[PDB]
Amino acid sequence: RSWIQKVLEQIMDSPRQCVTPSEVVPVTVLAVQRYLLEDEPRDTVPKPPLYCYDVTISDGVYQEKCYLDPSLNSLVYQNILKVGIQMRISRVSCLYNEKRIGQGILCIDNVHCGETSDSISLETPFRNRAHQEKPERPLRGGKSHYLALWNNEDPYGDIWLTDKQPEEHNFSDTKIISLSHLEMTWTNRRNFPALLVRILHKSKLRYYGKPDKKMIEPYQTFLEVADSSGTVSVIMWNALCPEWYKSLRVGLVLLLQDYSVKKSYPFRIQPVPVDPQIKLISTMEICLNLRDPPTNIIIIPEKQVKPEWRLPKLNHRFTTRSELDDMPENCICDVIGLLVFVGRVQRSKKKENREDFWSYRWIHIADGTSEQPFIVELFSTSQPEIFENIYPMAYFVCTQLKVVRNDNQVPKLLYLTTTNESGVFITGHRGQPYTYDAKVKNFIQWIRTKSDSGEQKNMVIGGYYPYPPVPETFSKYSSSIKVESLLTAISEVRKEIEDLQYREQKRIAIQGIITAIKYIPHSSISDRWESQLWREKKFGLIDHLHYSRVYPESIPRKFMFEHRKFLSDQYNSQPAKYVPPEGRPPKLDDFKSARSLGHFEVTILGLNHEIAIDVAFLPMYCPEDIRTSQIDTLLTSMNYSCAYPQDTTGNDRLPGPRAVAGDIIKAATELDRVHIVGILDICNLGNNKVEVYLHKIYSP
Amino acid sequence: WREKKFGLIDHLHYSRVYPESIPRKFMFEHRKFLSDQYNSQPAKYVPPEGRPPKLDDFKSARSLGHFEVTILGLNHEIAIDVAFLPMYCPEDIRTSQIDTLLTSMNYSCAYPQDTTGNDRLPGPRAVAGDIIKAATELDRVHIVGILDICNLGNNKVEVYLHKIYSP
Amino acid sequence: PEKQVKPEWRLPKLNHRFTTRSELDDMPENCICDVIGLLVFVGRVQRSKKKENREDFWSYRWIHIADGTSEQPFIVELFSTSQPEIFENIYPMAYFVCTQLKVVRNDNQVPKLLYLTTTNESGVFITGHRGQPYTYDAKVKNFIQWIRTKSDSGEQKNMVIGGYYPYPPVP
DNA sequence: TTTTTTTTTTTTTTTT
Repeated sequence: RSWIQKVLEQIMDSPRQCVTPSEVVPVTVLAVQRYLLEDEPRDTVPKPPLYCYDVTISDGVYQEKCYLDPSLNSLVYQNILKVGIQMRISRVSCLYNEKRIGQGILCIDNVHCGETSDSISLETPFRNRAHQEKPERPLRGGKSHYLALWNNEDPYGDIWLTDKQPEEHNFSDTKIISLSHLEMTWTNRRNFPALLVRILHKSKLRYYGKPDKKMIEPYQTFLEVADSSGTVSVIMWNALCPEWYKSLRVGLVLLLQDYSVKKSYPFRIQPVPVDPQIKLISTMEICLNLRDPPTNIIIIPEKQVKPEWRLPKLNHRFTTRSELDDMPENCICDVIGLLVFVGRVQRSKKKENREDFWSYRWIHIADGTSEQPFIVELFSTSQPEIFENIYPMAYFVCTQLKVVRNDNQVPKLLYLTTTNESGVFITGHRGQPYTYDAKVKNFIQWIRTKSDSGEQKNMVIGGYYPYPPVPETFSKYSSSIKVESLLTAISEVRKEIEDLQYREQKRIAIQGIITAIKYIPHSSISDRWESQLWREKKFGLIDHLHYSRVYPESIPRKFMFEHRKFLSDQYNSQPAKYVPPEGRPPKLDDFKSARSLGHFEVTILGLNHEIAIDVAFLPMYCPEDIRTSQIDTLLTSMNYSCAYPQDTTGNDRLPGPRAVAGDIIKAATELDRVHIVGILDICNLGNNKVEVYLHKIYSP
Repeated sequence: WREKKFGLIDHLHYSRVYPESIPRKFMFEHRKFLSDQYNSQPAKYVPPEGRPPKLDDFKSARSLGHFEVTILGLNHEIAIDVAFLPMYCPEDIRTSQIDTLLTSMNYSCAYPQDTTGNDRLPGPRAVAGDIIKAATELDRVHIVGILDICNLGNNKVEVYLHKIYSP
Repeated sequence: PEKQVKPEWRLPKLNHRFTTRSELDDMPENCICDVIGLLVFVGRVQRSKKKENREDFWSYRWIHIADGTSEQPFIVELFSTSQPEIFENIYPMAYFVCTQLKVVRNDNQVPKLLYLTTTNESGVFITGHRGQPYTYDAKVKNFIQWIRTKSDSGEQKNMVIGGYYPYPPVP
């Protein structure tokens, strides 16, 4: 028999009772689906976690979906409870979903997540066939739905339908009034007639679901649509995004018929159209709510489009690196280029809610117009299939990129960022979606010229990439940070490390003195230096923090199209559901390191000589940068270009890695008893793998 | 019940049968009194004409009594005491015009009419025993109860069980 | 009060590890147990100096509790359990019940030593006729049955009180 | 005592 069935029979007739199971045999996790925790008593002092998770264990005989007790949510937060792990259940309890007629829900009250399972069989049947239903929904609570395991803007599950194709509708007997006319007469007329518009901007999803509120699929997406008489902001309400979101895209002629015109929202701004001729309507807004007969939205095909209507054409503000160099800040633009680098999918905490996160990742889009790549801060645009599976050597096109500039720092910062109404599309060979635009044709011409010339731009994927480089002087660094939180204590650092969540990144500043720096030939005369101060105070340290370890996934690795899937999966966000690995995968140490140096280990003794720490120094600058003076100092972590070397062909005479390592060690030795201000980078790679890499050493 | 009767987080008590919820045989003489008892609340006051009889001195139209059914929650945390007011008569049980003894309506959906003599089936005492037995059968069976809630003015709200769907 | 006790709380029931002399003969040392028997001897209330403070003392006295399960009596080292009314006024021919008795054993000596000792959380209760506080336990019922059998058989166990009784015998 | 941010809302009259 199966441990699942044994436990179920053991605790089936004692609902909501904590019962240690008779026998504990490891079970295999196969999925972790997240959803909102609702219908629980929030009066409790430890406010219930905002979200709860369902774990789909398997026992070799049957696989059953379990509801993890929210008290254990920290395990999923730190990615300890992965997919395909050998967890052992120490406590179990039953629970009946009164909103449904089914069986008990095995509740995992206590667990001991272990190691990976060598036998991950997804062919096992489901003990409770209700669990194996086509629409994958949460165990508890009416018509509940699942959210993306990490962020709230990524569509996830099966409710997100993608089967809305154009339909031929005859417009005879239809009025299709102009948007300006509607703006004039939306406060008097009763039956708002039809509208023929074209989507010009599609924005990310917005999850406004709150606990203990009678809300069903609380999603809203903002669409800007334009006709021959202006443009308006169209908003899709809950229960409509699931059916239409994955299908609606920019450039689709829609026929909205039964809508609701409201006064518009003052806390949300309407993006300016690419073509200024389009008159902007700001006093009006169109709300699309799900209706009984699904006719409120119709995707009119292009073939039916008549020039007589003169519908506005989807334009684009495509920009090239050279042009971007001359564009003021906050000047929206579009970028088409070749992905020559992709970074980890890091996460940041929303400033509004402490339990929500943004998923972002840095990518160096590049073109033939300049020698520097577009640095784009790619936040999730509710396009997980493209965002998660993005790889170098791909023609990438984003839609709405706000320009961000900072000239105070000596390394002038010029990186683009994705806006709310942005979009991501991967292009293939000649411009697939945007061939007509001349800039796309020029980019394709450059691609062909490079291909026939035998030149290939260097490619990288993943790694430790703290793009924003701290300024050259601590005063300028602190000009933005508050005085009370500017610095921390070497002792308090431990809590900072222990507070981060999956891929949450943090930057802290610590006051101390470099005591001993050691060089670790990383890839496959003096490498260690010790300070007399260290030899004296090493025996009187209260707590010597040891975080000078570099993980294999923090080393950027040169991309290889053949191992594309493996390389991508080694740096994406943790998948929600297990998927068996094709054949055997290679070793993450089997790929060449895009870096060009070995990592050092820096020991810092606090100003009071009581506490110490061991950070790891991971410079990303090549010796050519040293020779041409593209680095503020040898103790920094980035060259000014903030980009990896391209087709390195000039290291024949330049000092080798060992010479640069000796220079770095000597520079560190120059700071013997000097109170320096280190800038550390704390990133938690999940599964209790927190990397603490040094960024900059601000000397007096 | 004896095991989980004391650990209940909440216990609803809606097992009251208000006197105006029992159908009552119509007497032509107290026409206005009965109609005003079973019609919508007047807007303006109208003084009563004499002393009308109490509603509890009129013969009921129901053969059986009424039970107090307790429905424990599936999680053994919340209990509700609904009331049961079966409309069916012994004749219905004799000719089998009731789906089950725990149903509040008969197949005819009409009170006994032009009925002269009913002694074939035991009166409205043994039928109560049969209903109690039917409830006893479902000792620990998960069932679904269809409650018919109706607000009878003031703070009087009636919660009367309609049907007990067995697995 | 017990009357207010509801069975749904499922409060734990006061159990007891009642033991008989024959069973105690097979119990390892430091194995706490409970004893119910008939007091067939009581010794002086001797005193011993606390090892912590030189000016404090322990009040203890040896008693030979006995039952019908064996021919040898429970030798119990009864230290004071903050029950002076019972400890001071203990007499033979009384059904005696202690609560937490640690077993003490010494096999090095030829006269194998097997005597129980009162622990910190121990307790003393004198019982009357049929088990007054602990009637329900089957061992108490067996002890009462033996008492009645002895009474109706005209047999009375010899009784003693006080005297010079250095229990622990030197090897 | 401490403690912040977010959106959600459907519908049968007028003619002068």
